[PDB]
Amino acid sequence: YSDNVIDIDLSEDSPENYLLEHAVDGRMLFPATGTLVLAWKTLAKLKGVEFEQLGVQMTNVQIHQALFLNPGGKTTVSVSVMPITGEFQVRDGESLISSGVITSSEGRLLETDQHMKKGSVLDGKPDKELLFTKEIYREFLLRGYEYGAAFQGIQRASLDATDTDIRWDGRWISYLDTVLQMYLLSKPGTHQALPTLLESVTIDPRVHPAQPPEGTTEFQVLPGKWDPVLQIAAAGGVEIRSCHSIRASRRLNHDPPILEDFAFAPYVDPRPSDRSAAAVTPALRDYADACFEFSRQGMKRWLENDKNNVLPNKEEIKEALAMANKHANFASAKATLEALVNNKNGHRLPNHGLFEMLDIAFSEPLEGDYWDRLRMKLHDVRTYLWDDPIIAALESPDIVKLVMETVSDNVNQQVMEILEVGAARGPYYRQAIPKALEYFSIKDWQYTVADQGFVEDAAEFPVKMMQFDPLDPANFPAELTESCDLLVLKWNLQMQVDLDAAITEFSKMIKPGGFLLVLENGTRLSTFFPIKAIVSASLGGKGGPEGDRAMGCFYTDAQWSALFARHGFEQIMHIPDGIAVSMFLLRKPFEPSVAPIIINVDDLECSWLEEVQARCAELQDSHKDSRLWLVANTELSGVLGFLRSLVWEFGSEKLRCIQIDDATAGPNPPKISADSADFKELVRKDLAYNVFKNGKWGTYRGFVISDADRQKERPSEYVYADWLSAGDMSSLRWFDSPLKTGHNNGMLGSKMAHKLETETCSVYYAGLNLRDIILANGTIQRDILPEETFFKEGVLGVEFSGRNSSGKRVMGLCPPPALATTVKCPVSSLWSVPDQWTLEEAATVPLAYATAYYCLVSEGGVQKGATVFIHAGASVVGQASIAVALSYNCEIFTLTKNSDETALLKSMYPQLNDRNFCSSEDCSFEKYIRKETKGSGVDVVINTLRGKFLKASRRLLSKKGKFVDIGFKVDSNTQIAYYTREHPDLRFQLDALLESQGPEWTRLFDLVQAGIHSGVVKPLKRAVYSMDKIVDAFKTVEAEREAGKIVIKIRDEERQKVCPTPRTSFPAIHRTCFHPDKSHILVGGMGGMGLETAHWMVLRGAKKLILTSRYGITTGYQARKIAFFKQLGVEVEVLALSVNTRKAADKVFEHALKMGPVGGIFNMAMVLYNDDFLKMNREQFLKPLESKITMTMLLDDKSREKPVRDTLDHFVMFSSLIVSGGHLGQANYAFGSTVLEKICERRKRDGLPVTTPQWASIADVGTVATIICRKYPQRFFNVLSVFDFMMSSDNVVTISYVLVEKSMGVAAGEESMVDQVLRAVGKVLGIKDVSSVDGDKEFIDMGVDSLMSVEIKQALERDAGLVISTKDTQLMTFNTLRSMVKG
Ligand SMILES: NC(=O)C1=CN([C@@H]2O[C@H](COP(=O)(O)OP(=O)(O)OC[C@H]3O[C@@H](n4cnc5c(N)ncnc54)[C@H](OP(=O)(O)O)[C@@H]3O)[C@@H](O)[C@H]2O)C=CC1
Ligand SMILES: *P(=O)(O)OCC(C)(C)[C@@H](O)C(=O)NCCC(=O)NCCSC(C)=O
Repeated sequence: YSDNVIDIDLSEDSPENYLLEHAVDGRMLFPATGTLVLAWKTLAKLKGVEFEQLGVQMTNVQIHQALFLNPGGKTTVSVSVMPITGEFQVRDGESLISSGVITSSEGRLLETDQHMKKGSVLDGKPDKELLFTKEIYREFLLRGYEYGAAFQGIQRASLDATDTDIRWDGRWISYLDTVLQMYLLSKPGTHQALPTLLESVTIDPRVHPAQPPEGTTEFQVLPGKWDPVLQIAAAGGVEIRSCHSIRASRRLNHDPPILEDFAFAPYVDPRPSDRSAAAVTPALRDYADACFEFSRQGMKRWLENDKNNVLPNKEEIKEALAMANKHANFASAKATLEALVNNKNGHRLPNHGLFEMLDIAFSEPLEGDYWDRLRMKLHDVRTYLWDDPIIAALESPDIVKLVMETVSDNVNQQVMEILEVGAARGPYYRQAIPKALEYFSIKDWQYTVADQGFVEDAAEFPVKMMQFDPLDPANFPAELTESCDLLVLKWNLQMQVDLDAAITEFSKMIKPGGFLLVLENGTRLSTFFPIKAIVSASLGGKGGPEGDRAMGCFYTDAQWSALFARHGFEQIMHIPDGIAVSMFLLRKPFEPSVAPIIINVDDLECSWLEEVQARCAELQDSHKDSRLWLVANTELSGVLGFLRSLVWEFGSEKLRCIQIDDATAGPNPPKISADSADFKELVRKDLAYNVFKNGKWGTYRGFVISDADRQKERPSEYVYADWLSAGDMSSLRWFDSPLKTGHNNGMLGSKMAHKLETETCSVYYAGLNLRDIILANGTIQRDILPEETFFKEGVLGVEFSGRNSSGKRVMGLCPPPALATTVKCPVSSLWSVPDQWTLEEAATVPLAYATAYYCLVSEGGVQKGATVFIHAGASVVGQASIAVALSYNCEIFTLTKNSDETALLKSMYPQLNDRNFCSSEDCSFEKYIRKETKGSGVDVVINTLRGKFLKASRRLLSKKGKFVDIGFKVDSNTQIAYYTREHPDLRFQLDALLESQGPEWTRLFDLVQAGIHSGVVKPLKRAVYSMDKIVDAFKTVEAEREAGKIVIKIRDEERQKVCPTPRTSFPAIHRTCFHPDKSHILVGGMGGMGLETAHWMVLRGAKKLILTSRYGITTGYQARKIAFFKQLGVEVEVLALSVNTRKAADKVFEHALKMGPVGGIFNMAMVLYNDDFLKMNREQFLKPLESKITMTMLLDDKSREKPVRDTLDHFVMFSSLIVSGGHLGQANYAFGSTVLEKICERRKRDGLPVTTPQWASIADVGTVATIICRKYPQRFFNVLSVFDFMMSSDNVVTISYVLVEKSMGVAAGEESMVDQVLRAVGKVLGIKDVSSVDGDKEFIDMGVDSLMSVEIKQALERDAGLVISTKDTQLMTFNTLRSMVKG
């Protein structure tokens, strides 16, 4: 000698550790079939039998939450099976994780006879007609389902996935999941579907084979079958009937990718159009002038009002006015600058810092204790100068990265040593680290700050503090000699009395081949002086041959150059920010002792491989002064990426580059040839990469693209409303609409059967219904809508009012998205606006009355004089129902929230009296309605309320009475009724009718048309919201705080009645779309990236694909996907040829033009031979070069002639990060990739479309099928998210790579529970740094969805003792979050 507390041991060697091998987007969930084996093992205990000798049949199994497993942890769950009836729970405390009805039995329970099949039907088939375990679980991985070797049961399957071979290893949770995978494998797609309701599961172990013999290694495989007629996935002694799932937002396993623009930047004196030029916008120029005037007059007032003579450096102050007037009221100065500050015209500098401290240094009363007193006030607002547009113009992320990386390319060590002497006055770590150094992956860095004392602001940075006087040479610690590769001198070499002595000592600290970074004032030297004399104590700087220091510290920019040049310093970069400070990157000259060796690389046929190979072999045998110079005087040449890869195996101490771009070379092309003039200048600087482009020497650098630029809005003619993140109403934006191509996305599958006639109408007003709010806020997934909308771009908006193609005014309902600026409305759904309604009023009529007629006349069959009960009389559907019922001469009973709604309805309908209204707050209407109707009941009920109001409404139904239920938020039991066909689902019927537009719709169309003519259909009261307030409008609909219709105003109605709509553009976010009438060539599109991106193009509009591969279809994965595209309605064609000759190119474009005009050319072909450079012969060096040189050039040629030039829209050439960072062994691949990018850059020069993605590592599909160069591989769904941005952008080459960290690895100190949960809860929301976000912003404002709310609530229980409700996690901030744990 409740009913079962079951514990799952997730330990190192526990038998249930395999449950960790079942994840979904990194998170580890408890399988949906684990609640069946838990109820089946609890009924067996209840019946006193072994669980493997009991035959059960679970029905209507539901899953309400998801247990979140955890490595090395114990999770408990309580099952409870009701003895007689058979109702079971899997409760996990007070929260339900699953439910259903388990009912054991003895007779036969299995419906399908698969339990008798013995052998496998997938025998003797070719390998191209079969899917193996590698290919089956590549498809699941793409959708987020990550299964380990334990859950990888399906060992083989057919192309249609009907027949499979399932491994039987004796683990039932694993086995059942491998049978549920059959249902998953039968619904190809790209979204992540989470099972929620298994209608009928039948497990019969009596017919199942026995447990495998102990120690077995060759587990037997049972045949499996999928039955689409009945939706039964049967295998062995298991049968899972109809299952249902819900789309779930895919979560990013890693941190967001780092997008960059691989662009050329000049070294010295960049022009305003160059990327290394200081970002001095006209507004900043005005501020610089504005601050100059305020400083100057404040300088003069200082002189006059200093009657106490308590102003130090007064002689220096006087000199400032002398220079200020030479290089040229106080209240007006404040007025002008204050106007600049207080203005909010969009053109607004990030902050106005220099003025504020100048004001603080001028507004201070001139009394005793001035010098020391004011020193403290400004030292308190020192940050204002540091973060100030005027100063942060030579420290913009572009320039800082250029300095740090260009130094890194030339430093021939593994650790980059930096030294910022004088980090207390002018800090550079706060800019160098977050903007340039944190992105380093191939090279390590070691920052070291130094000043007189402790640098307080450097406490939080990964720098090393050092104590030594910076402004006193001859005492600099001798241990600093040859200690740094880079020496930063931000506002330091101006405060040393003898700068001639200053750098002489500094030049000894730099390593041989090191650099000096110098940032000093060089212009408008009277602007920053008011706040310099009063800080600096010994303002006694001595002059020199270059002149006399301005005031006593500064040297003019042209005189800084003279000093360094005189002392033997080569200017590497001299970016002369023209407003104030100027930059100087200097390196000591290199004097070679052996003649450098130049080798021409121009040839694209690699006729130079042998010469380069021999010299490269002689590198590590010569002087330290021997250098190999690979040169090239052509735009098309892969020297820049080729050298990067050679350095990865030979070191950067002997390899140099020179490339001259002929197209952009200036009037005087550099004549680099052995003993030349220009060449000798390069040898002295000794820069690893020298590129002559746009007329100046420079280098290629990856400039970061801010996260805000990915959502930058640009004008677009056709736009539509969608959500950036599902389930968020605050994420609604306007995207580019596919209607710019003429057609509408989603013409695949069912939508291809109904060939409706459509009219292209220009939307003027769009009405918002409660159907849109229910979809936007995540209350209902987009899968509940008719299946014709599955592939549509959006699902928001149905009704509208605008002008058809002829200029006539119209209104009507169309399949979504009608919340756009152009719609293709079927001609059978278009009414005409009578010439008395404004288009604003017509936007309120169509759906409200179409639903009202459907409910009353079409579904309830209302008759004259019948009684009707309408819920929510104040709603737009409710107001329409009252109007229609009144026209039918009925007795109306309505529910109103408050008295204001009653007042509105009585005024709107004078017929209604107070007797016809009730209260929606409590269920007292049932008594009143039954009494007032004398017990006969109501003939029709239009029901929207739920719970006890729904039951009460049904009980008022007459003997014939009809119940029309149009509520959206149905209960789980009600939803199962819809699935079971027990009840009809009428809440998405207007949507269903509009897709078909059959006899049932035409009845409503005629009804509403007659209603308009007879005066019953009248416009409703409305509130108009501008397009940009779309988010605000949606919230107002959801709140239901006031009665009325909400219509978004797209355009302005013209005074005429038949007039063309003017062409105008709307701000919108990018959304790439492909013309369905054009043919897209995907060269090498049968690979891993090509097949999964071709799917992406199909969803976005493409319907004519030509996939070319060297061999054609050769595997079961390729044959299955091609079959999927063709079934959808795509006109695919696989060509088994290689485009390496003109004839092959002609063939490809003969087939392409046969399908239709060419509208896209992609090249994802790749053959890679990895080996050591010195062990490559020519035949092996040009292996990758065929697909990346011999292919792109031929494709480029055909994309320049007619008719391809005019019709072509996209020209994508996939590249690799090897061109930007280099890699070991793939020297040939680097040469091929670099030439490919130089071809793409040429196209951009001629104005042709071009896009060159540069990926680092792609996870789900590709050659990876983990951490390379400290770079994580991207999930493919994220690749296509940034790929979309790449196409809709102006740059040519974009770099996308995911960084493991910026040092997190081996770095942490969390301890208190009050912080342990924060990182967990912060991680759940996808916030890498919890403290970064606001401590008062509600979680729903961040976009807290469900599953993400479930995890937070479950995480609190698992991590602490808190038990909260999901209703609070969406209104429960970070500050209140931290309070609960402590309590
Ligand atoms: N880790 C990654 O996945 C990365 C990918 N990239 C780029 O992505 C692109 C594709 O990646 P992936 O798809 O994984 O490469 P795969 O090797 O996965 O597939 C490459 C495809 O190229 C096709 N191909 C090769 N040569 C030719 C040719 N001469 N004519 C026609 N087709 C050809 C092959 O078809 P067959 O097999 O029939 O010859 C093969 O299916 C490549 O260009 C690569 O540079 C960039 C960075 C990293
Ligand atoms: P919101 O949309 O309210 O979230 C509802 C959720 C939590 C998703 C719930 O309805 C649900 O279905 N939870 C997940 C069920 C589950 O256990 N799935 C995992 C096993 S199946 C597998 C392939 O993931």
